[PDB]
Amino acid sequence: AAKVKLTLEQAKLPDSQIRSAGFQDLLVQEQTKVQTAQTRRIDQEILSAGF
Amino acid sequence: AAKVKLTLEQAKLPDSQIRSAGFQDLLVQEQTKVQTAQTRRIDQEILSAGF
Repeated sequence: AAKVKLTLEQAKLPDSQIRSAGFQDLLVQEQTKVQTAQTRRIDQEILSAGF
Repeated sequence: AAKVKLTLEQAKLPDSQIRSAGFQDLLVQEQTKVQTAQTRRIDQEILSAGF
């Protein structure tokens, strides 16, 4: 029965919690980082052209 | 039955969630980083030529 409770808790919390949190965080951070990288590339190109 | 629920949750969340999120994030970040590296190389070459 103790082992059963181990299984119950591990199934309930870890899988779904990690899925939701990791998916949302990774997607948002990846989109923001891609946009920031594009903006930095544009700014570096502008500075190089001015130079 | 508890073990069954463990299996169900682990299969449903982890595989598909990791697949989608990692694929999208890695592809976007890699493309942005490649573009930024190319732009930085161009800017460094311009600065070196000016020097």
